[PDB]
Amino acid sequence: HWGYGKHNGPEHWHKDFPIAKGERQSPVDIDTHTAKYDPSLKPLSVSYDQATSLRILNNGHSFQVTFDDSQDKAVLKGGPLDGTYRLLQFHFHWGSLDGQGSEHTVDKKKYAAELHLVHWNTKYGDVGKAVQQPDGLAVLGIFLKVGSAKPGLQKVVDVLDSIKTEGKSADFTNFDPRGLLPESLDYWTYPGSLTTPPLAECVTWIVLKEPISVSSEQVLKFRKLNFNGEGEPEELMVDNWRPAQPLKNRQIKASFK
Ligand SMILES: COc1cc(C[n+]2ccc3cc(OS(N)(=O)=O)ccc3c2)cc(OC)c1OC
Ligand SMILES: [Zn+2]
Repeated sequence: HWGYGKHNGPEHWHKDFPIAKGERQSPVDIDTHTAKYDPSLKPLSVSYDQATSLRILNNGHSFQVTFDDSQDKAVLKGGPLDGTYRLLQFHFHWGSLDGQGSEHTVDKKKYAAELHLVHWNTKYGDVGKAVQQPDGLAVLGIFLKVGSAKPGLQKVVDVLDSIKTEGKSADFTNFDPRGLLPESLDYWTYPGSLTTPPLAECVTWIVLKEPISVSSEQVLKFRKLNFNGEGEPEELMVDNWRPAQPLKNRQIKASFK
């Protein structure tokens, strides 16, 4: 089964998921001097005031927080998007060291982690249908750098003890994802894919320019999670990131000059 090890990591995924070598794979390096400013791009509209978080879960490749997506409560619209996209979950990718961990890079610069807020296009009725469509998902990507603590992340950090190993989950209600956003919503956007299997090419990526800062004590709490299930050999959950993929016939657009 796929993972991030020497014998089952990203260089192996194409054997089980041939689309790994496709035409619009993610993540990519964002070359800031060749991205094109597009003044026709609208500002993002993030409406998370009514968000309802449900559960936090160790799925063996990351941890994720899931939201009620049975109504239009927490939605994303605007930017490069047509229509309304509902927030489903968020999760992180992080490194073993502070110099790596993000999936996207900016001028080859790696950040310590990357936050993905996953949304699906309500036109398609359910997330399983949306993953089959070129515009089915919109993932909002936020870089993390190590510096001052982010207070809005601490309630995530404090519960990770209870989901240390694969398959553990816990109630995680009343979490407000607005505490994870930078002050600016300036962004880059390009058409791309899921960065884990099944690697479906169904994603409009929206990558924010402005990182958020997190403290060294916060990020190293991420590094104490396990890939393994309970009662197996311990293998720390670090470096759960896919390296940058060829841009091929794609243009990265910027919302800002
Ligand atoms: C709600 O979770 C589901 C996710 C999915 C597929 N899915 C959605 C979002 C994903 C985001 C992913 O990560 S990322 N790094 O590209 O943002 C990786 C795999 C994903 C896979 C299918 C489902 O069946 C209908 C689901 O219902 C349980
Ligand atoms: Zn992700």
